Amino acid sequence: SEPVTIVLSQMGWVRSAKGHDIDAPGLNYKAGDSFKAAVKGKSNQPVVFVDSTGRSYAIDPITLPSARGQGEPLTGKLTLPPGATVDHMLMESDDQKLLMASDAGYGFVCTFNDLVARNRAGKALITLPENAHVMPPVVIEDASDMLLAITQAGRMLMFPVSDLPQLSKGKGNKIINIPSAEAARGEDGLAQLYVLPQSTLTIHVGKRKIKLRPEELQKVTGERGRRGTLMRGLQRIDRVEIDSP
Repeated sequence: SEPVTIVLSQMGWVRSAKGHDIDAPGLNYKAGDSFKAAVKGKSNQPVVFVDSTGRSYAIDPITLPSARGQGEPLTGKLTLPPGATVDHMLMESDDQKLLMASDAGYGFVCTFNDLVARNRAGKALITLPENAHVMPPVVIEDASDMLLAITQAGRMLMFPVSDLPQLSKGKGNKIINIPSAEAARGEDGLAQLYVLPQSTLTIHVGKRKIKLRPEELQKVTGERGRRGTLMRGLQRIDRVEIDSP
């Protein structure tokens, strides 16, 4: 057991660097490639990847190349579905709670252990509806945190993340109501999904700005699976700043 940092590149190449202090964007990349993400942990814990089809895969860091060199392709280690990409990387304690979801507005709470699939083809973790995509997984820091969902149409819904049932896999249960045919057409969908503590969100769309303190977020609180509250002009969000005590 020794501290490691796993570094993922834009082209899907990985390596395991010794220590937690490395300059990951400053590493050597192959021509046309560059930094995407880094996670940290211990050499005796798995690193997990989630692909664009909702499958998860675990790799033992001891099998990965070191910081020197340009890494090695994930396609040499994982059996990805045709056209799938590796979009997300996690390294957490076995029992760490996570929020998994699709942009059709369905999801579930699980633990990191539920993502750990050491076989080459990994595990079907989240089932995606027609033309749906995986949301970025969210590490749940406190069980009493609030889930905040914002749709492509500009509706917002907030409720305690404990309200969302825990599962080990599947489609999940409804987070926010988005009509399924509309989602399959790409006409609406879950655009942003957060787990927040007394947080404030500042959201920009071009030169328009809205600031939502706890007072304002109380106003979009509602029951899980409701359609949420429409905010005029809250479409094509391009900047979000979350200040979370």
